[PDB]
Amino acid sequence: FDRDRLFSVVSRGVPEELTGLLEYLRWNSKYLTDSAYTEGSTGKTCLMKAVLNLQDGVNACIMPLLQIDKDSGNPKPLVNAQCTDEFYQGHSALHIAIEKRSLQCVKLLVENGADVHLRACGRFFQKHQGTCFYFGELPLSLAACTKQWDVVTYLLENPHQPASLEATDSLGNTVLHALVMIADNSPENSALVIHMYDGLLQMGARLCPTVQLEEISNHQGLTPLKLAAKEGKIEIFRHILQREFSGAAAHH
Repeated sequence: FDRDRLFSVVSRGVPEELTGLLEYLRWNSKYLTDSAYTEGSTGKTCLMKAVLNLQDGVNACIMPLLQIDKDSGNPKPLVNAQCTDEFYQGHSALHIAIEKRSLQCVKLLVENGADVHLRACGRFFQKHQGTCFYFGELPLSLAACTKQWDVVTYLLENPHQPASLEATDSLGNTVLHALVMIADNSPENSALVIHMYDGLLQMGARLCPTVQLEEISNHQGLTPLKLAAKEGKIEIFRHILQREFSGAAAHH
């Protein structure tokens, strides 16, 4: 049951065609995370391939793949495999499910042991000069930047592995810093970014009541307010001030 066959089956989404895979793995002491079953250059797995081929948010090969991986006795769970090349380093199936805008797939991955804090940190995902795909590296931060409120709340609230609002990326950026980084003057985008920022804070009020999320400094010692100023994001800067003063006045 070779890699070519496997990648074909999972791309077409026909789980009946996985019959015999488990037995093959078990007879030959192989796992789906082995180099024989990944694309050499990137470490792309059959699970990543499956999530890349969602249709209406689903791929009926996903749960069977997870189940075969578990039954194969794999000590390095397929669900948490990450890309290995310089460009995609750290990208996981969970990241792809979020990129594909599939809450259903997110839930399936999370219920089956997906690590919600894996960092997509390769060059494609870094802050650099010009147009970036920087979203703060973290599944929560990705879901927030791509404006996926239902994914955000699920990541925060799920009983399996809740994502931490305090988690930071390779820059020391929280989701709040990531949002500042993608703020711009698109009136559409700006409103959505600000409402996401507020919704996260409201969630944090309940989920981590004693933590001042807006006081967390990144690797350059910048809070989201100071970052907004530095990056020239005037609208969110003003919003952050307005929040601070309205919050103090409400408490006073």
